[PDB]
Amino acid sequence: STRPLTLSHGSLEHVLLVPTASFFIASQLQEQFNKILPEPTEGFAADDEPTTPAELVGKFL
Amino acid sequence: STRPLTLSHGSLEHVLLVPTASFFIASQLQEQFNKILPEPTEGFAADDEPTTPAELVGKFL
Repeated sequence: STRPLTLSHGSLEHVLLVPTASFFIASQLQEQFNKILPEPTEGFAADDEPTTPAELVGKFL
Repeated sequence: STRPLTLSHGSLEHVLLVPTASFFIASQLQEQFNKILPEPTEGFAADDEPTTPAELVGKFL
């Protein structure tokens, strides 16, 4: 019994498979994480932001 | 333990229920399929493209 969570920023995203036992924890991290990083701009050249989906998971971790 | 894949083109899409055991195969088909067909144009009258979600699954098959 899993549940999808989409860690996303601009035009790239990663689908995270979150167990439903602890989703109320992970979904509140999703909102708190998606506000500190600035506004997306084509090329994603801003060093605070990820350029690739691999970097976005890194920024979350 | 299933996983959503969205076969999509323009304004119509079908959600495909892919088992997670073989998703690395199916997700690479999704990228290779979504590049050979041309750019969407309202009415979807182009014969290379689908007009209906039924045709889009047909084009994939």
